[PDB]
Amino acid sequence: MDPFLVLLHSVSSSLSSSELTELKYLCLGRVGKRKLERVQSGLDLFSMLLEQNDLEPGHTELLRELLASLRRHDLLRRVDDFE
Repeated sequence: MDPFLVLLHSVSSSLSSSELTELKYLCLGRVGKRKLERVQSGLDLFSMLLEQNDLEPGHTELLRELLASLRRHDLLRRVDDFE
């Protein structure tokens, strides 16, 4: 049970290696380096942060914040929606 988790599995396909490469660079130091080593597509990094960091059914200012630096709009609208 986690509407937001399902929202990360869908938006993950709309990120591609391009958006994953951006949030990954900013993650180097912000979230950690070992976290990116385990990541592979996108839902992986969203599963660790949601586990314990700054992600929840109604609290994702950290992840959405990175999307703000990327200057996105469709990804920030869906994520911010479930938030």
